[PDB]
Amino acid sequence: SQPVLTQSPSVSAAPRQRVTISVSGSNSNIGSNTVNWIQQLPGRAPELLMYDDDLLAPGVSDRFSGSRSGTSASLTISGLQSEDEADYYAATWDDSLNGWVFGGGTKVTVLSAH
Repeated sequence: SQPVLTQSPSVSAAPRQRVTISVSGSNSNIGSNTVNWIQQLPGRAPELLMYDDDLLAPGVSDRFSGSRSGTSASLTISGLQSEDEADYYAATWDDSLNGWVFGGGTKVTVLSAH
C-alpha cells in the first residue's frame, strides 16, 4: 500500500553543496493541485517547510526553494548545512481519490569529516 507520489532517492551530500529532490505524480494530483513540502528533523515531528509550490513557511531558511510544473515538482536546498539533515516529504491533493496523497520521503544526509 505504497505512497502515491514518486520522490527521488535518499542522498548524501557535503556541507555548502546544493541538492535537488524531485517528485512525480499524475494529472489527478500534482497536475492540477499545489505541492507542500514537509521536513522531519531527526528525533522530531514532521513540520511544514514549503507550501503552495514555492512559498516558505514561517521561520524556514531562504536556502530552500520549490517549483512545480506539469505533473512534477522539486525542492532545492542551497548551501547545505548539517541542520538540514532530515526526511523530506511531498504532499498534494488527489481529485480522483478525494484525499491528500504523499511521496515516500527522501532522506538528505549531510557529510561530516568525523
